Amino acid sequence: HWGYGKHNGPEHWHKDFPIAKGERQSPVDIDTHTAKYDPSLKPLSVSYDQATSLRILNNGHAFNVEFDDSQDKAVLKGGPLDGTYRLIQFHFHWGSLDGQGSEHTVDKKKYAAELHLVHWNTKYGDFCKAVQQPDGLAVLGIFLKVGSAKPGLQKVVDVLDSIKTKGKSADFTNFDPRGLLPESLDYWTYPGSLTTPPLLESVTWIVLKEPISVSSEQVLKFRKLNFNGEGEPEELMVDNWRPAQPLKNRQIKASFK
Ligand SMILES: Nc1ccc(/N=N/c2ccc(S(N)(=O)=O)cc2)cc1
Ligand SMILES: [Zn+2]
Repeated sequence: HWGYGKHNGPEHWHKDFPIAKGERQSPVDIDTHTAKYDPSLKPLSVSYDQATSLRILNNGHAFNVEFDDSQDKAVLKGGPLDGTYRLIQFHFHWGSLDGQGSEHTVDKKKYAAELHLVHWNTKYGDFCKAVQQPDGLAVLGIFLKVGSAKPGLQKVVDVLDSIKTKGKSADFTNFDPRGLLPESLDYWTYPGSLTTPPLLESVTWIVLKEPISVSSEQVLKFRKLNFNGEGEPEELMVDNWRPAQPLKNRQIKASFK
């Protein structure tokens, strides 16, 4: 029953998920002047050449593009990470207006949307075990600004009509997530959590400094999705983002000088 409305939104989540008020919750504001360059960080390696997309699903909170994670086909390594993290899915969070929609903020700036590429640590064997571990997941976060169109997003945009309502899925094979990345892999990193219930404190966040540009027409099509199921009253899928949470006893590290 959790969601993003007045009556089931982020201010209510703590009543069923008490970890909502925990010590390593996400997202956070990234204060760029306070974040410190870390020389101990190794080079970040995004290896998506053999990625195998399968399906796209409207789950009632966002849409997920799902991948075959039964082998090391699309992996994230290096940076703050020990070992190999396998891509399982990506999704977005976005706003009702271009001035909001991101989960992380940068010096309090909100972007129009945020892309999350979700990976699990292969030392734990599957996602279900990994999500219960403090180093179980790595989420690569990428900001979206409204400007020129992102060509590699268009195949996602054009399938959204077929998954308008909660519980609808469609085939989504042969999609290359490399087309969603910016040029630079400069990043900030900190230990955090899932940004939706169950809000588990199992995520190493890696947030790219360079946003990608998407067109107004592209984000407008995100906003035509529905939170509701088929034949229920229409509630547009907009503002599916959690606001920034207290940083508490954490340091945000930068990969770049
Ligand atoms: N049992 C269970 C149910 C739902 C789960 N959700 N996984 C999610 C995966 C990634 C995100 S996020 N927004 O990338 O932090 C948030 C949730 C995880 C485990
Ligand atoms: Zn997310």
